[PDB]
Amino acid sequence: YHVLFDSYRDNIAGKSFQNRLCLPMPIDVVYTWVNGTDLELLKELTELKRSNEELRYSLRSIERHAPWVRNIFIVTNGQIPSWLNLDNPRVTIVTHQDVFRNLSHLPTFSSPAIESHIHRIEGLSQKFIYLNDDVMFGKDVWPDDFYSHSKGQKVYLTWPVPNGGSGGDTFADSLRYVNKILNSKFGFTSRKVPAHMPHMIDRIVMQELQDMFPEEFDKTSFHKVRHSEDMQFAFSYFYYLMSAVQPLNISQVFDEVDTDQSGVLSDREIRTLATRIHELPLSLQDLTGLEHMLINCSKMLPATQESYYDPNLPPVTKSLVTNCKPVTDKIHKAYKDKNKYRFEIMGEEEIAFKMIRTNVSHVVGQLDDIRKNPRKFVCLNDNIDHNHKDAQTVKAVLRDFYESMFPIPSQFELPR
Amino acid sequence: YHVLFDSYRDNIAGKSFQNRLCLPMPIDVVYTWVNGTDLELLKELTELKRSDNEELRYSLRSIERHAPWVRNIFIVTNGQIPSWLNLDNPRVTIVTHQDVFRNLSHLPTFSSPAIESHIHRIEGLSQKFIYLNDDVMFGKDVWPDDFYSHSKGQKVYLTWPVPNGGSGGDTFADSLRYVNKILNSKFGFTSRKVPAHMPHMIDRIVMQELQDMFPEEFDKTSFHKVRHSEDMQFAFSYFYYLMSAVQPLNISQVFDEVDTDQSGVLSDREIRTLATRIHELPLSLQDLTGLEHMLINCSKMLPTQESYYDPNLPPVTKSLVTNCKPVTDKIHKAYKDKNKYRFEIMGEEEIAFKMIRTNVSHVVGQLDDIRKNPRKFVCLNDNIDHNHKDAQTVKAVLRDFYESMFPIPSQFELPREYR
Ligand SMILES: *[C@@H]1O[C@H](CO)[C@@H](O)[C@H](O)[C@H]1NC(C)=O
Ligand SMILES: *[C@@H]1O[C@H](CO)[C@@H](O)[C@H](O)[C@H]1NC(C)=O
Ligand SMILES: *[C@@H]1O[C@H](CO)[C@@H](O)[C@H](O)[C@H]1NC(C)=O
Ligand SMILES: *[C@@H]1O[C@H](CO)[C@@H](O)[C@H](O)[C@H]1NC(C)=O
Repeated sequence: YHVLFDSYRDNIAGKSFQNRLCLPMPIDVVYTWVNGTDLELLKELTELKRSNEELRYSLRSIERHAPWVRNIFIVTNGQIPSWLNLDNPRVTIVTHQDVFRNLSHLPTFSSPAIESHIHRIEGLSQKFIYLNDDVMFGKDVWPDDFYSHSKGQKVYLTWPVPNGGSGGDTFADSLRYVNKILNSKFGFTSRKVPAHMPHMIDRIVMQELQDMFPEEFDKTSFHKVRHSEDMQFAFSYFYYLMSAVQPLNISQVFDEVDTDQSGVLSDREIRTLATRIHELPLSLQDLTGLEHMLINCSKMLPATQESYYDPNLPPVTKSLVTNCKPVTDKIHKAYKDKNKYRFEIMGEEEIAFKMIRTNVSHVVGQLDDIRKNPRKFVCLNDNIDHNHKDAQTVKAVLRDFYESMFPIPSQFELPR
Repeated sequence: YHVLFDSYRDNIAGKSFQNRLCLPMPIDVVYTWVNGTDLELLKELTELKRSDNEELRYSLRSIERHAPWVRNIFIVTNGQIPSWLNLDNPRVTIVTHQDVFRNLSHLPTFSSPAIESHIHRIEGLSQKFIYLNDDVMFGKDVWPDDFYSHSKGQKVYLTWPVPNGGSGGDTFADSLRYVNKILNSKFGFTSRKVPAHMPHMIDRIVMQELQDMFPEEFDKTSFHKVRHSEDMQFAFSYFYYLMSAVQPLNISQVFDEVDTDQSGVLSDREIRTLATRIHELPLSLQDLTGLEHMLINCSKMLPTQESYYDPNLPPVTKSLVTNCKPVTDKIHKAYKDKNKYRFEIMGEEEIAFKMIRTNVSHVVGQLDDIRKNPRKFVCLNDNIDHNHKDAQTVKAVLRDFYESMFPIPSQFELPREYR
C-alpha cells in the first residue's frame, strides 16, 4: 500500500523522482480513416464539377506489439465504424466538428487540414501517437523508442528534401514551401524529411507552434483539397522541436555558479564564473579585469565578512550581476544560444518503407524481407494499378501477409 | 483511492509495465578507501622486510548533490573509519572483510583487486550498484539512464585499445594481457579496449556468473596479497564477459516467434515465414518444395482451422520440428549464437581524465578546463612526487577546487572544528 510511495521516497535526498524514472504516462493513439465509396466520391465529383482493410490490422498491431497505449481515437468525416467495438470504452470516434475551430470547414476533403488540428481533442494525454492507417508495429515498441528524458524526444530522419524530390510533385512542392518558410524564419539550414512512421507528438510543443504560426496553419487548413503549399504534420513539429530557441536566463547561470545558495559569490566562485565566461587558456589579467569592471559597475551605480583578494571588491549579488551590463554582454557573447528542447537523430535503422509496385514477384520479395527481418515500424501503402490482370492477386498476397502477421482475434472487433 | 491503483494499470492490456518502464531501482554506491595510518605503514614494512587528500568526503558531497537517487552507500576499508564520518547516519555502512572474502586467510589483502573481486558479495546489496574508487566524482546530473537502458542494455565506456606491443609495462599492462589471453582462450581473439576509469554499474548476477565461469583465476587473484601480473582485473573482465557472453539457441523461442497464431500448428503462411527466415533471398518455389519434402520424410520416418496445400503434411507441432536433425542444423547455421546480455558502446565524449605532474600551470589549466566545461565523471589521478616544494601548493589548489565544487557539508559528515 505505502511500499510503492516509500520505494521512490527511499533515497538519500528523501524526494520522489517519478517524473524522471518512469517516463510520461499515459499515451494515446490517434488514427485517421476515410472511406472512398459512394457518397464521398459523389461529393468529390460534384465539387470538381462546381469548381484496403488496413485499419483492422493496424489496431491488431496496437494490441499485440504496443500494449502500453491508453486510448485510440479515429477522426472521421462522420463515417460510423464498420467493424469497431464500441462496448469497450477504450476506443472512441471523434468527428471533425470537435477538432475544427470553425464549423465552416467541416467538408474537409484534405489530409493536412485534418492533421493540423489533432491536438484539440478533449481527453487526450500530454503526448499522443499519430498513425495514417497504412503503418503498424512489427516488433515490440516501447515509449523509450520515441522519447527518452535524457536525450529528449527521438526524431527519425530520412532522405533530404532536394535530393528525394522531383518536379511536378504536389507533395514535394509543399515540403519545399515549408522549407522556404522555416529557412526564412529560423535561418538557412540543411533539412531532412522525417520518416513515414507512427510519430509521437506533444500537445504543448504543437500548441506553441500554433501560437507562433497561427496565420499559416489557418491558411493551410482553409484549403478544401490537398494544395501545392500545405504544411506537413510531422516535418513542422519535428523541425520546430529541433530549432526551438530558449532565452538566456542569467539568473539560472548565477544560481548554478553560486553553489552556496547564499546569493553572494566568494573568491573561488568568481573563478568558475570567469572560466565559463572566458575561453581557454585563462590568464590572471582577464580575471583582474573582470574584478575591475565589477568594482567600476558597483561604484558608478549607487547601491560574515567573507575575505576576498582585492579589498576594494564589494560583495556581488543578483542585484549587482544582473544589472551589470558589461558582464551580461560578455556572458551573452560567450554562451551560445541553447535549444529549448532536446532530441536524438538516427536514420532508417528499423523502418520498413516498402513500396508496392503491382508486381507480385517483387511484392512477395518485399514481404519476405519484412518477415526475415522483423522491424519496429512497417509502411505498406496500398498502391495498385487496378488496371492489371493480376492486380487482385497483389491484394490477395498482401492480405495473406496481413493474416500471417496478426491472426489472433482482438477485443476491438464484434464476434460475428 | 481506486484512481491511484488504476493509474499504473490503466491500459489496453490491463497489465502493469512498471518493471520495464521505471528503470532498474534501487541502486547503491560502493567505495574502496584506504588510509596511510601508522598501523598500515607498519604492516607494509613488516611484509616487505619478511618477503591524505580526503577525496572521500568530497565524493560523498558529489553523490549527495548530483546523484540523489541512490539508496545506500557502502564503503569497504581495513577496519578503519574517518573520525568526521557520520556512522550514526543509518544510510552509510562500513564493511569489513569478514563478510566479503570467502576465506579468512586473505584478510591482509593489501591489494585492490582482491577487494574488488569480492565487493559484490556484501549482504543487502542491490542487484545493480555503482563502483566508486575513492578518487572519481560525479558532475552535471547523473541518472540510471547514463549507465543502463532497457532497450539497449548497459552502456560500456571504452577509451583506447590495448597496444599488445609488449616489451614493457610494470604492473598495469601485464594484467591486461593476462585477462586478454584468458578471454582469447575462452571466447576467441579480437581487438579489445581498456574500460574507462569511472563509476561503473555492476550486476550481481553477471558478476556471480563470471566468478562461477572462471573460478580458478579468481581465487588466484584473491590469493595475491600484492598486485602482480597474475591477477584478473575487475572492469575488464566484467565488461568483456558481458559483451562476449553467448547462449545456445532454444528451438521453443524461434518456434513461438514463427507461430503467430499461438496454436502450436503451422499453416502455409507460418511455413513460408520460417522458410524465408532460414533461407536467403530470392526465395523460390524450389526451396519450399524441398522443405515440404523434408517435412514429409521426417514425418514418415517415425485442433481446428486445418488447411494445407499438400495433403501429405501432418500437423507440424513442436515435436515434429524439434527432432528433425537437418533442418535444425540449417536453422543453427542461419541464426548463429548471439550475445545473451545487451550492451551499448561509446567513447570519450563525457569523461574527464586529468593527471598532476607538479607543473603548477598545467594542473591549474586542467582544473580551469574542468570548471569551464563540467563533465559527468571526473577522474583526478594524484601522483605528486611530494619532494617538490610546490607539493603543498598543488595540495592547496586541489583543496580549493574540491571546496569550490562542493562547499556544502554532506549528510554523512559531522561538522566539527569549523575552519
Ligand atoms: C530565471 O531563473 C530564475 C531562477 O530563480 C527564475 O526565478 C526566473 O523566473 C527565470 N527567469 C525567466 C525570465 O524565465
Ligand atoms: C516484375 O519484375 C521483374 C523483374 O525481373 C520483371 O521481369 C517482370 O516482368 C515484372 N512483372 C510484371 C508483371 O511487371
Ligand atoms: C527452452 O525450451 C524449452 C522447451 O521445452 C522450454 O520449456 C524452456 O523454458 C526453454 N528454456 C529457456 C532458458 O529458454
Ligand atoms: C609548466 O607548464 C607550462 C604550461 O602551462 C609549460 O609551458 C612549462 O614549460 C612547464 N614547465 C616549466 C618547467 O615551467
